[PDB]
Amino acid sequence: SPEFDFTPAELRRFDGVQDPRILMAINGKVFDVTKGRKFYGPEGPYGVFAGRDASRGLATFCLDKEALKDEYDDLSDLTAAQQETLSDWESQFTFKYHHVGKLLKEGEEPTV
Amino acid sequence: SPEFDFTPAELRRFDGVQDPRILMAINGKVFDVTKGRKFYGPEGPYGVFAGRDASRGLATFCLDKEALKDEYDDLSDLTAAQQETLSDWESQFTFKYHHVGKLLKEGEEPTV
Ligand code: HEM
Ligand code: HEM
Repeated sequence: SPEFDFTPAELRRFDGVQDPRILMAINGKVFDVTKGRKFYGPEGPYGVFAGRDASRGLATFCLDKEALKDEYDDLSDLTAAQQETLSDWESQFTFKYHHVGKLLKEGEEPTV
Repeated sequence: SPEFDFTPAELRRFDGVQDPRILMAINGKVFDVTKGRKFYGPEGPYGVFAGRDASRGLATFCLDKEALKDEYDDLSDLTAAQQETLSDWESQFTFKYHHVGKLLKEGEEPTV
């Protein structure tokens, strides 16, 4: 929590459609990617990640919507390589976008 | 069959490892992608497609290995958009690589 922590269910409405803001989680961190609407908007190539935990899709290079989990995604089955890929993506989003807070894991308590 | 048609089981060994040749199917067409070993070899980024029907992975933009089907993949559940993507990929492989023959669908008889 630099600002506010979210559960996955709480993140869903921030998809650029139900709310003009687009939030997206990568490796436990929620980013404000509203300025990247060309990517994450409803007509964007990566719109499947809007309001979602994008970790598994980014880590495995998979845009298939049916591959996204609805609630909590335990990433413990990712390979070493997929985990390294996920970390690379996290670094890029950290550089480019505002970090809003944590995506809470199941049972994890909020901060601030 | 410009040369030879394959079932998915017959295609498997052409992965650059069990055989130096790498064959790959896209939208029912088998291509010789041996010259693209930098992509499809065992250390390549797209090695998951070597000796496989790559149609679903290319169409849905998904490199996740567990998403590949082992035998015949009925593509009838792809979306209109995924089908258009698959066609785009087919055009590119047609331009770049040698077309060997058909990937036989289940029950489909060989030609020549
Ligand atoms: C042939 C396949 C792909 C190609 C050639 C490609 C190419 C690109 C290019 C050129 C950019 C930069 C866009 C720009 O700055 O205008 C980009 C950004 C990006 N790509 Fe792709 N991509 C592909 C597939 C994928 C897949 C499968 C994923 C995720 C599962 C993905 C996720 C992303 C993300 C998250 C960005 C960052 C956009 C941002 O700056 O926030 N891409 N890609
Ligand atoms: C951020 C994600 C991605 C980026 C930036 C990206 C970028 C690229 C680039 C730059 C090339 C040309 C390589 C060269 O000519 O040296 C390429 C080729 C290719 N990409 Fe990706 N890619 C991404 C993800 C994917 C995914 C998810 C798939 C498939 C599911 C994919 C499939 C392919 C294929 C089949 C080629 C053709 C190689 C050939 O010429 O046979 N890519 N990509």
